[PDB]
Amino acid sequence: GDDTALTNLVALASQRLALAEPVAHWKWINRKPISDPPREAALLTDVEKRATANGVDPAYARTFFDDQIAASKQLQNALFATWRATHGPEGPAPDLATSTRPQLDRLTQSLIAALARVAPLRDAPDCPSRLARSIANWKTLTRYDSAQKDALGTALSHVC
Amino acid sequence: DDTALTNLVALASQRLALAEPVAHWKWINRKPISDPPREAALLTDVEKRATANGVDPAYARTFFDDQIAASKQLQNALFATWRATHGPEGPAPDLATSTRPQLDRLTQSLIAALARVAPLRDAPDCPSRLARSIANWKTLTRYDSAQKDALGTALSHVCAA
Repeated sequence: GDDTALTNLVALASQRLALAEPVAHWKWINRKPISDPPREAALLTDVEKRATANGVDPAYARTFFDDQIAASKQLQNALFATWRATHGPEGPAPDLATSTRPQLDRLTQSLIAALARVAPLRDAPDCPSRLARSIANWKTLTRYDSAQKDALGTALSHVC
Repeated sequence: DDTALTNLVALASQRLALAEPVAHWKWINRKPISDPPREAALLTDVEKRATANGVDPAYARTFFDDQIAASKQLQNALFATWRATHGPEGPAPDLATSTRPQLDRLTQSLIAALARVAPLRDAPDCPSRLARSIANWKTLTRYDSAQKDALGTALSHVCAA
């Protein structure tokens, strides 16, 4: 049963990671930096607020979202290197402010709630085994590019 | 485990969420929500991919009939909302280079996800397990009622009953 809680956490982490490409696309075109320290710190404060409210350990949640932030930057920088080595993506980027950013904000709430269901299981002996099974079951469905699959590991590296 | 259903719900919801940028693009460009030749092409492709993946072609086709119905339901609900006030602020994501590639990837993920759900299609407790996954997911993501209603449409022929 708790397998589904891990499964949902994996799915929502992948979903948030998929928005890294349109972020990177928008920054690539507009020449804005991948690093945005005041926006990251604002996300981590909001995470601590929502965590405490939903009865989640804030340290657990801050760390998990450290990894969400780190996985996102990892994928964005890999896309920049690919685009430097060849060419940027054809077509305009979705508007960061009105299209992409609202989808990222919705996922903060979703991930907090998903994490609250996983949090009781976090110390269980079979947590890592069941998580790795959920991760492999997801990857064989969606079959994303290797750079995205790579950052998914970072995103989920402190669940257990 | 019930992870097969859980993954199916998540991907169906992911595909349904792309109906907003489809609707937004069509609202600016005044293109009709219904696109018979594009739909029929999609369902033809779904039947051919299902065979490759060992899924019953009619089961996959019906499931994608429901994905289309759910998308159009949501898009019409967004149009009704935008008519009452105004459309969205901000430009629409490009349908051809931004939204449709995401939709196309989900075709293969959904077909593979459906293949894992197939052995449960006639299981006596399939409907309640599905309904449980849907409710679990809705309480996580908290989309508007139009989208949540359309997600029910999208998953309405997963179980035989």
